[PDB]
Amino acid sequence: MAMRIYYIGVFRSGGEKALELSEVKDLSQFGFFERSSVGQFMTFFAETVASRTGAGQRQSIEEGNYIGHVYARSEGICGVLITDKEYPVRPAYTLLNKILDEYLVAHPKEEWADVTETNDALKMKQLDTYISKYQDP
Repeated sequence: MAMRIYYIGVFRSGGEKALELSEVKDLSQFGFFERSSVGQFMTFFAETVASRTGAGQRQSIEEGNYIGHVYARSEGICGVLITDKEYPVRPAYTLLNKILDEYLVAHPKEEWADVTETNDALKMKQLDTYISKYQDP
């Protein structure tokens, strides 16, 4: 029923492991008490599936009751959506392509290709909106 999106993030596919450049979550579905551990899980889960994903590869990893939709583009970045196990796939993949197309336009490669960490100029504000908007397709 309630097909939610708990996380959306953009990573830079690197060697060691992907670097999260911009992220947003929606933990309003959990208790105020555990929104700390749940958040931590999301971050770790997102990074884990971003590092596992090769360039030009799209996959959906199942972890418990969540699903990590991830797509690593050739240009070097990788999008990750952590939604409910039964969140509609097609809509999910369409959002990843939207986020990735827009991010690649907004932040040229030289802005994040060689950064040890992320910064404000590498953040994507539209996410704040996309995570709420695309809830329950």
